[PDB]
Amino acid sequence: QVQLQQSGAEVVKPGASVKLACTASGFNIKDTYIHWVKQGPEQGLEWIGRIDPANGNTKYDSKFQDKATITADTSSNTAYLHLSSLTSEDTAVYYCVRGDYDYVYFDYWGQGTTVTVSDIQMTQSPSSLSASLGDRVTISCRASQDISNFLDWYQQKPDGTVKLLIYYTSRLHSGVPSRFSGSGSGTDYSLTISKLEQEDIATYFCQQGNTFPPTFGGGTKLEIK
Repeated sequence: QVQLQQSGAEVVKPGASVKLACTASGFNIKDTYIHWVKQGPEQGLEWIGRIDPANGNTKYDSKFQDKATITADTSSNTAYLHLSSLTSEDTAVYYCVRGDYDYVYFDYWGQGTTVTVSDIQMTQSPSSLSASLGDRVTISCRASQDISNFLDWYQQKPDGTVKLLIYYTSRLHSGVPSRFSGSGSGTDYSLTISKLEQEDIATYFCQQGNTFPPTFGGGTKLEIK
């Protein structure tokens, strides 16, 4: 089955560089697009860039064009993120992710590599909430411009696991229970969990996949009390 096994954490000094790795298994990275996503305390989830491993063609968010270099090796089925002249600002978790339709959606995520150094705006509401077992909760997001239903939802568990929940506003990813549903159009979208279970404790993120570069909302942390 699909795996994205990411390299171990890096602890480095300011001004150093690092090269993170992710070894895929159960599929060939030549058959998809491999992306890298930064999760830092300061800016949340930010798409860094991607590579088409079949031809090595890369694209980047301009914010990272001097910081990040993405490469891939089809033989070893491994993708890489090189980060140059590191600073405190680069301290983050770096996710390697796949998406066979580029950034329309990110259907599988690695576990994230910690690095410790010693444009459509998406907004989500609420930023956090506490609910009870069996409750119904609705989380919303607003895009700064019309994204024509190209809106995805991700669930990040406390252990760092990130999964695709819903894509294209309302389509459930494989294995996602019926309790999750999505709605909206234009700029305004929502995710509803109809009967909350204890396993739903997570941070929920939206993403638009319509407009280069893909951008994420700030997250909604759901707790159960």
